[PDB]
Formats: sequence, C-alpha cells, structure tokens
Amino acid sequence: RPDYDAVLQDIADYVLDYRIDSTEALDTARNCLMDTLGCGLLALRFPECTKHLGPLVEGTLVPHGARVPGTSFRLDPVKAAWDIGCIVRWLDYNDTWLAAEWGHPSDNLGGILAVADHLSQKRLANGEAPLSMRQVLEAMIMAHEIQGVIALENSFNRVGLDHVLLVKVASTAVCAKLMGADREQLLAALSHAFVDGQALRTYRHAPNAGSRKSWAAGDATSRGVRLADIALRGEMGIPGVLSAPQWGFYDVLFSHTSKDLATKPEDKRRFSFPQGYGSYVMENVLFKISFPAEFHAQTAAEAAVRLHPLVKDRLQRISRIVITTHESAIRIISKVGPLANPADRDHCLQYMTAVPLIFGDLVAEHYEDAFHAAHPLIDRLREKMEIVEEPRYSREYLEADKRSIANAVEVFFDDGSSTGQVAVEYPLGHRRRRAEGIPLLQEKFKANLATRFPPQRCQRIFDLCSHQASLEATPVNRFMDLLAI
Amino acid sequence: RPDYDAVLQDIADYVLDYRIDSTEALDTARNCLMDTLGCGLLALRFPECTKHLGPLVEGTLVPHGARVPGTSFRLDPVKAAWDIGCIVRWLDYNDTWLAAEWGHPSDNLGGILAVADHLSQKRLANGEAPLSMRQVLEAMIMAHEIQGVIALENSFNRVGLDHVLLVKVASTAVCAKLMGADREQLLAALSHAFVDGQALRTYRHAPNAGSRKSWAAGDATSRGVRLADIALRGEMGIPGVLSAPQWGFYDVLFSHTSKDLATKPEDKRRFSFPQGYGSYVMENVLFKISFPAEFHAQTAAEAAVRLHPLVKDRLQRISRIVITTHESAIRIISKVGPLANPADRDHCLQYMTAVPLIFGDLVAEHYEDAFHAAHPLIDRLREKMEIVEEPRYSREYLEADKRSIANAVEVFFDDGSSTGQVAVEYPLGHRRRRAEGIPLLQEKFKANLATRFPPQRCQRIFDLCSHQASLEATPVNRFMDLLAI
Repeated sequence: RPDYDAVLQDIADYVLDYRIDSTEALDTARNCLMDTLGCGLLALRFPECTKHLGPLVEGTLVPHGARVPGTSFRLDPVKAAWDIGCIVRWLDYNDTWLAAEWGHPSDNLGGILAVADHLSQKRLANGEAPLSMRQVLEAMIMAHEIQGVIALENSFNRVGLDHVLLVKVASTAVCAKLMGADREQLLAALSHAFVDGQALRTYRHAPNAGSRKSWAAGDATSRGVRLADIALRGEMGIPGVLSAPQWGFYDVLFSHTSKDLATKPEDKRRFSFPQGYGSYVMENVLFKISFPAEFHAQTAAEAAVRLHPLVKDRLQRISRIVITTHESAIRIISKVGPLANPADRDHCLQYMTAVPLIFGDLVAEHYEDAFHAAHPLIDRLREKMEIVEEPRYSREYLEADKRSIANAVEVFFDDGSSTGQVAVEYPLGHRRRRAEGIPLLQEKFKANLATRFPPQRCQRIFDLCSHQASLEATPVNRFMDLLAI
Repeated sequence: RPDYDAVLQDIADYVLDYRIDSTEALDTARNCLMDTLGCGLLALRFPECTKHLGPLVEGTLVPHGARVPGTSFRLDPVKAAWDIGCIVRWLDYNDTWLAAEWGHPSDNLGGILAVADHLSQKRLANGEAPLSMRQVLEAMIMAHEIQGVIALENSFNRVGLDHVLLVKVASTAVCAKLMGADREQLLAALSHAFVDGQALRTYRHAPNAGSRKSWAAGDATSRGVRLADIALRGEMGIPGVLSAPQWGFYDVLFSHTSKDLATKPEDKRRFSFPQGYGSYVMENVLFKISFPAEFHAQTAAEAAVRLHPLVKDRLQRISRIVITTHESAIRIISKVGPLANPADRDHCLQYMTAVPLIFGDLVAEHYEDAFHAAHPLIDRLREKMEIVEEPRYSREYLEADKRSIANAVEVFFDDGSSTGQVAVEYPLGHRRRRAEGIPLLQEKFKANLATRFPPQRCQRIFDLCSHQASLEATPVNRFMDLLAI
C-alpha cells in the first residue's frame, strides 16, 4: 500500500504547519469577508436563490446549529455551508482568481463560516473557548491559496470539468483543520475529495446553460464539509488517488482534452506548480467593485469614461478609435457583428468601450436589448474601433509580480486630431489600486447591508468589520449572531 | 435550447407511465426487500460501518423523520438514505446484477425507503393517506430496471468510473417519482444526476482498495434523494447533458478506455440498449444465499461439496483437479500462489474450490489465516488445480435467456481413476432455482433478524413480510415502526 501522493501531502503540511505572517493578507482577507457577506445578503432578494435555502425538513431542530446570514435558519454545518456558499456566489459579484483555471475562492467561505460557527457554539457550551474570527480569516487565506495556486497552471475546463472541484478540495482541507484533524485524517479527507465525482460544466455553456452555474460552488464547499466530517469520524484514505494507473484521477480524468478527445503528452498528465503554498492568492485577489463588466474590459471602460469629456461634444465627428489591449482580451472578449442577447454585450470589448465613451458610464442597464437597438450610435462607434495587442500588456498579464489586465483607448477625429491615449493597466479591483478601491468595496458593503438590515444593525455590523483587531478578537458565534434575520 | 437527450426521456416516460402488474417481479421484490434489510441489520455489528450512521449534529430533532432499520435514529431523508444504503451494502451480502457492468440494484432501497417513510409521516400529519409498501416494491422494481438495463451493454469500469453512478441515476428517478414529480421535474432531476460528478473506482482496486467500497452506494442513493428534492423545488434542467459536444457526458467521460487512454470508435461513444425498460432485472436478479463466496465460484463451491463424500478420505491420492469454468471467473478470481489476507482467499476460485472439497462446506471462518495454516492440504490441492475455460459456459454467461455462472469440477487420483465431472451451471440464488433458493433466502432473513431483534418482534417482521397482499397494503410508516431499535 503506497503512501499518499505528494500533492495531497504538500496541501496537508501547508494547512497544518504554515504560519501566516503577512498582515496584508489578513487585511484583504477581512475586506474579502465583508465583500462576500454583502454579496450573499443581496442574493436573498432572488427567489431562484432562496428556494434552495433552509432545512431539508421544516421544523428541524439542530442544537448549536450554524446560522445563514440574513436569515433565521439554524442548520447542521453541511447544509448551512451549502446555503452560505449558494448565496455568496449567486449573483456573480464575489471575488475572482484568473489563471489557467478561473474561479471564485471566496466561495469557500461557506464551509469555513458554517463549521466555525457550529464549533464555537459547541465548545462554548462545554466550557471551552470559541474560535475567533481571526481563525476564519486564516482559513480563507489558506482556502484561497490552495484553490488559486493549483489553478495557476492546471485547467479543468480543458478536460471538461467544472472549476468547482478546487472549491471541494480547498474546503475539505480547511474545514478538516477547523474540526481539528491530525495529519492522517487530513490526508484521508483530501483523498476522498479527489476520488469523489467531479461535476461537468455543461450548465455553464449554451445551449444548456442554467442556474446550476450559480450553486455548483455552494454544493462543492458543502461536500467539503461532509468529506471532512467523514475523515473525522475515522474513515481510511486512498493513498494513490491521483497517481494510480488505470484507476487514478490522472489517467481517468486529467489525460484527455475535451475539445478533441486527444491524449495529453505524458509530461502534461500531472498537476504542475510554479510556486509553493503561501498567502499569494489572497494578497492578489480581484474584487468586483467598479463597472459591471468582464474583467478584461474593465480598464478599457475606465479609460473610456475618463475620455468622455473629450468626446461628449460631437460624437459624430469621431473617425478612429484604437483600443490597445492584452491578448486574452482579444481571445475571449473581442467580438465583431450583431449583439443579440445581453450575454453578447457582456462579452464584447467594443460594446463595453463604446457605451462609456458615449454616456460616461457603464451600468448593468446598458446591456438590455431595448437599450442597444435604441442607440445606433453604439454600433457606429463600434465599427470605428481597431484593436491592437500590445506585447508589454500581454506579457505582464502573465508576470506573477504584476498580473495586469491592461487596456488603452485613444479616439481620433475626422480633422486628424485625437484626444491622446488614456492607458489603464490595473482595474479598480486589483492589488495595485487597493487604496483607491477599498473605499468603493466598503460603500458597496454598506449598500448590500442596507438591503437586509435596519440602519442601527447596519452601523453595528460595519463598525465591527472596519476594526481589524476587534474583528479578529471576536468569537465566531458572536459575529454570526450579528448577522441573523 | 434543445429537448432532453433521448436516454433521459426514455427513462422518465418509463418511470411515470409504465404500470407494474408482473406477479413474479412483485414476489421477488418482496424477497429482495427481506434479504436486503436482513443484510443491513447484520452490518450493525460492525463499528467501521456504524461509525458513519446517525445525524451530523448529535441531538438533532427531525419532525416526521425517516427511520434507519435496527437503530433508534430519526433523520432527514437524505442522511437516512445514506445510512440505509450504507448498511445494506456494507458486508457485500445483498443481491447482484452481473452484466457489462456489475452492481447491486438493492442499494437503491436506501433512497426508496427513506423518502417513502418521511413522506408517509408528513402526509399523515396533514391528513393525507400515507404511502403503501406496494409503492416501495414498485419503486424497487423500477430502480432495479433502470440500473440493470443500462448495465446490460454499457461498462463504466472500462472508462474508469465506479458503477455507483447508476445507483444515483436510478435513485434520483424513483425518488423524484415518489416525491410526486411531473415529467419536466423528472427530466431535470435525471439531467442533474448525469451532469453530477461520478466517483472513480480507485477504492475497489489494490493497492488502494478500502472501506469506501462498502459505502459508495449509500453515498450515491443519498445523493439521488438530494437531487430529486432539488428538482421538486423547481430547479431547471440540463437538456443535452449527455450529447453536448465538448461539455457533455459522452465526450468527457464515456469517450475513453482507461487501460490505454485510447479513444473509442465513434459509434460506441454513447449508451447502447438490447431492450427497453420493463420488469426484467428484478425477475432475473441474483441473491447470495448459499456459501459466502464470490459469485463466479458459488457453483464451483457447490460442485465441490457434492464431490466431498467421494474424496473425503482419499485426499493424498488426488493428483489432478480439473475445474472447467467460464471466462469471467478465470479473469477475476483465478489466483495461483500465496494469499495474504481473507480478501485474497475470498476472491480465489482455487481456495473456494479446495476448502469445500476437503471439509464439505464453506463459511466465513475458512477465510481465516489461522484456518489456512492449520491445514496445508488446501495449498497441496490448490497447486493441483488446472483451470480450463469452457467456451459454452462463457457464452451462456452472456446470453440473456440463460445468464449461466457455470463451474464443472473433476477430481483425479494417482492410480489413474477419477470421480465424474460434477457440473453446476446455475447458483442457488439464480432465477432457475428460485424454488430451492427461497427457503434458504427466508432462513437467511430469519437469522439476520435474530442478530438485532428479540424473538417476538422477529416473528412479527417475518410474518408480515411473508404475506404478499398484507405487506403490500401496509403503510410505509408502520412497516418502519416495526424495524426501530
């Protein structure tokens, strides 16, 4: 019987022994928590979301049960994790990680919060200390790292699998540690997350797309709670889950590309890593805090809004519009021709640049059919647009020290005049612009709070969340009381 | 947005519209119910099994909760289906279907009983009539049919996936029916079973095998209950889940053999069927009622107990033992050389032929290293055992009018004489020996009941299960009452 594959061991040793010493990671983890909870609160206005929430059997009584913020539910950790994971991801406004695999590592808050809430209450009733919110922040940082770092070079999308398996893996490990797993239990849990069935991503792709794109994450972090619980009950592990021949994850599920059914070269049938596990992912995570736009177009629309006062007058006089960009924006979001659905304008670099040049703003209303086929000047600006890749933009898109998403917009006029090239290399949600965006993230948190809580409670919630040292010192159960109903 | 894939529509129209009036199907389903429940009761003596049972949070109260037979547990139907499916499969004594895919369709009783128990109670508490056991028998027949008919020609271990996904699909189907689903809800439920993740089978193969081989099924019927309930909450479906290019089940998971990572010829990249759905599987299902041995050797062990009085005192005169068998037994349980643990001996045709040849019997005690060593004659005879494939046996193993599992044994002596050749082509648990097998199935139920209930309760349970018409008219909640504690 082999020992555990090393990928599982390296996660295990990280989760158990790594000491987070980055105060920036702790800071932005705190802001992630606020941002993520606000997203969840807002989703409670959407009955296609809320129809999933609550106990499986009405009237069920769970001692010391975990709370779902914004509700009165008290559930076992496994269903509370499902519910929280569900609401914080539902509207696709939560944090993002863009790499070989795309993902939303804040989704892991479902498992973290539900397990830590339940366990503080249980320990309190036994005369022991509760867990502190400091420990949920550390759990988030590690969940981010595990998911984000595996995603740096490993794409599940290309083998036809949803990215939600990283949520399941990361949640299993971080929830196993919150439950007090030792090394052998932790490794056992990780092997069950990899032997587990992994969801297809069929529900993310037309003509079969659907609202499971919104709850796959919560269902994954929930399953991570359940796999940790199983390992804590003492279940044995599967040591060669990844490497085993014929039967292992690598041969069965990571050895063929979905587009063509081709076998991968042997050197590519494993996970590969350019770095270890630290606190890189939380430090460099993207927040959605400006224009509602695909991230590759975020800096393009910011330049177009600034360019507005030099094009607002005589938009007809516009002759040439040049959008200099990075290559992935050209691959994923550059589109020519008719924009039929609101999903097509969502994914058109020219559409999302024409609207803020004309109106000085890009809001979610500007994608509805009645708007596009009402202002033909959008299509007029759109045919005038030339998109040129900048080598430097595309390379520093990949450079680990930079991780740019850079766009530059220059509008020319029929007389030969131009405005000059407004270049924006980093979107407002980026690490480089934290001093700028963190106030926007906070006003977005205050607005999300106000859709669920009265002003008295809103201020009390914000004040605690604004105070790092007081937040960290707060028991998880006392933090969760603030969030109920 | 396409219609649902034809496979899903065929399953749904069968589940909603097919009327079950087959007298033999309903009689063997009632014997199937006894045998399955008695198997699960026996598992309660095994802490590795019982460590998985009960609520996730100790002390949880579930109004109208489903019961787990042989325990005092009262759970939601998802956890209840997990525990029932876990316990009835744990010891690998429950019924079997051998085809392109092997399986144990009785695993679906976990989802069927938990849903039908909870729903009867909840309906009683709102003044509605409860479900009857006739409905659980019909749900078993349908679940047996969906799983066992897909397994006729579609092998999932050749693509490196556990067969348990057929438990999830069938349990999803019949539980959605019991919950009252209409056609659009049942289609959506079915589509979520296929888009779901499908476990690897690493845990069934050395050197990684472990006890998840015992609870994978309970985990799969539990997941089926959960997805059925997701569909009844109105969640939209995924219509081209199987046939979608690139993202569908066929392209991602059914397109490669895991031996060699070789792509299948195009025409075989989908499920094939030799017939439609009816009541075929349950009528031809296999019960384990004779010796405790791997199915491919039950007629071998039988042919040896017959040969035992003719050799019982000439053991040192045996010079050649010829075992004429079928192609699957040779491949799966023909093992020369040392046998480390009981699992080896459990899956070694020569062992399960030699022991009965010597001691006129075969029980679990014989798979003990202590018993093995105590008698060196086992290996003397194992080394004299010539295994030969009969082409007929292998063909009739496959033909749908027969489903033979055949073993002929012949014993030769140093002086050149021999016994005859004793051929047993059908094991006792086969449809062709229903008459003789049913006495043994009932005695096996009676013994297993007696490891858990005192004699008068054992009598009430046996007497009720004995009478087809009485059992069928019994409310599910009252049947489950008898099985508590």
